[PDB]
Amino acid sequence: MSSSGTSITCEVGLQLIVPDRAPVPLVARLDYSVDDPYAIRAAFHVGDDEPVEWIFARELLTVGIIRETGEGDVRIWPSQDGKERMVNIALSSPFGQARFHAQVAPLSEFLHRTYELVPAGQESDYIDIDAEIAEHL
Amino acid sequence: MSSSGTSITCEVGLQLIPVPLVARLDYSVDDPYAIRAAFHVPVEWIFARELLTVGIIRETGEGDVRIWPSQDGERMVNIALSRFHAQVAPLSEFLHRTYELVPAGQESDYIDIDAEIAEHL
Amino acid sequence: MSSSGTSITCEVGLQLIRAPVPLVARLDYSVDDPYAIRAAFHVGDEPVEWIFARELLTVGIIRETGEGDVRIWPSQDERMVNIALSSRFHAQVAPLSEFLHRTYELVPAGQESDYIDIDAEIAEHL
Repeated sequence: MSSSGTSITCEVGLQLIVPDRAPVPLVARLDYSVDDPYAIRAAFHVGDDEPVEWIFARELLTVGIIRETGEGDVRIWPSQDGKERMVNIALSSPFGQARFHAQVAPLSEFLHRTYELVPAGQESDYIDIDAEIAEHL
Repeated sequence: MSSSGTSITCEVGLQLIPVPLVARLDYSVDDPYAIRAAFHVPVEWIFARELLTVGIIRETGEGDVRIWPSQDGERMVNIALSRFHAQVAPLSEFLHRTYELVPAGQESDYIDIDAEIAEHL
Repeated sequence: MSSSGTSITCEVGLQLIRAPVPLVARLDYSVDDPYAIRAAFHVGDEPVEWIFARELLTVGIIRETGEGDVRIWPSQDERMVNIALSSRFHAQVAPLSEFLHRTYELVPAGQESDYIDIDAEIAEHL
């Protein structure tokens, strides 16, 4: 039963794949907080850029490494690069989907660490604590 | 507010960021993950109960909804569908009542009952 | 405990509610994505796939509910279910209900966690 404050962060190498253009490398900051136990925040930025932050369900990324899935405008699916296992994340927009491309190992490792803090199915405990703090604040 | 054992409803003072307005929140065990809010200037928003519980403590969001806390010296909650401003005390009390009917993590039982009803129509 | 590959599919008659236009939708559920249901259909316009929470459909057959853009609610005609994404489908409950029952037989409501744990475990060994 981890402390109410616990949180983890890492950085992951990514590529922005654009239809009629070459790939653009970029680093994404992933983080997970036990106070928001169903979520993963991801801050993407290109080169010397201030980030834009996406927030989505942790389970969507766990499932998306294994099979094509999605929620609303987010869409995640796996892929191969010969032997190398990849995961693809896309934001849907009428103005054309943009697409991220990353290797599985680092995302998997990060997710494994999040599950060590809060195992799948025990998120409730942390929701209860959040509710309890609010009920005294 | 008022509780029936099956459904709960309350009214909460809000501001559209300022213009004051009253919102009607309600929760029903037959939709155990959801909270419905109804505004006036009527329009109904429906979102995950957990999103509001988490949003009182820290910035979070789902799709177009974004919820985050703030200070007025008084603890506030901000909801912003792609900007509402309200006191935490009333929302917290309402959420506590919903958790008394259906504790976090036991929503499944009520989903099972909804499925059981449907299998016979 | 069903195996990691288990999946079910069915076809369901639908109407897009102008004049009503009949169309067939392909629903499928996979234990690897235990909270989700996929919906795929076409008119004429190449196919399009929607993905939503299983529980949203189970709840929507009983009462008005929604998540983000999706909105599901029941109605009378024969018992009907109405689904309405934004940027209106009309179907009988019997077939959806039977399909949802089959999905709960594979993965009961509340045991999705086990299948998430397997998905994590596979990734961890890739």
